[PDB]
Amino acid sequence: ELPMVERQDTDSCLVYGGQQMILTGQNFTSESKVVFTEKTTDGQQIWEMEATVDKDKSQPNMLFVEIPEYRNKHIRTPVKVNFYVINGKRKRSQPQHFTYHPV
Amino acid sequence: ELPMVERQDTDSCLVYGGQQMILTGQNFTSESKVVFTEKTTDGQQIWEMEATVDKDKSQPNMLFVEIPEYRNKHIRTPVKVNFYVINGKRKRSQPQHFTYHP
Ligand SMILES: N[C@H]1CCOc2ccc(F)cc21
Ligand SMILES: N[C@H]1CCOc2ccc(F)cc21
Repeated sequence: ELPMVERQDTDSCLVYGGQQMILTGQNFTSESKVVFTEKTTDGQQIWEMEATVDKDKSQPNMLFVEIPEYRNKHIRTPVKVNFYVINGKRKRSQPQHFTYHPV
Repeated sequence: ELPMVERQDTDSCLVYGGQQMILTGQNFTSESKVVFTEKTTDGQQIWEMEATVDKDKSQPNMLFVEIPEYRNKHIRTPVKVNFYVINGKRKRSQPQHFTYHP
C-alpha cells in the first residue's frame, strides 16, 4: 500500500534544480507528494522542500517531478540530500538519494 | 515501518574493514541488524556478512556499525557491495552501496 520507488532516472544536478526527474515505482496517485529533505549526521532535519509533480504526465507507476532549487545556491562542494514520495499523512516511501552540485 | 537509511558517513574503505560507519535514518532499534552482501550480475549472492552494531551508542535514528573485513583481502581492483538494515525476520531497508579497496 505504500508508495514505492524502484528507480530514478536522475541522481544529480546543479544547485538551481529546475529539471525533470522520472521515478519508476508503484502506488502513485494524483495526491502523491514528493518531498526533498536533508539531515545532519546526528539526524536533525535542516532542509525540507516539496517538489512539483506533473500530474498530467504521471501514471500509477511513473512520477514526473521537478527537482527543487537547493537550500543554499552558494555551496562550494556537492551536497547529498534525500527525497521520498508520500501518500496521505504517513505512508512514505523509502528515502531516495540525490546530490546537488555547485554552479 | 521499515528501517530507513538516509545517510552514511563512509562510502568506502580498505579490505581490512574495522572502521566505524554511522548510518543516519529512521526506525532503528537495539535489535536492528546490518548485513553486507555481494552478488554476481546474474544475481547469485556470493557474500553475506553481518556487521557488528555498537548498541550502546546507537539511537533510533543513528546506527554505529563496524565495517566488516572483506571476504578476500587479496583483490587487486575495488569491489562494489551492498548493505541493508533489517528489523526482525524480514523488515529491511532498500540496499545501500559500499566499496572495498585493495
Ligand atoms: N495522470 C494521473 C492518472 C494516472 O495515475 C496518476 C498517478 C500519479 C499522478 F500524479 C497522476 C496520475
Ligand atoms: N541504544 C538503544 C536505544 C535507542 O535506540 C537504539 C537504536 C538502535 C540501537 F542499536 C540501539 C538503541
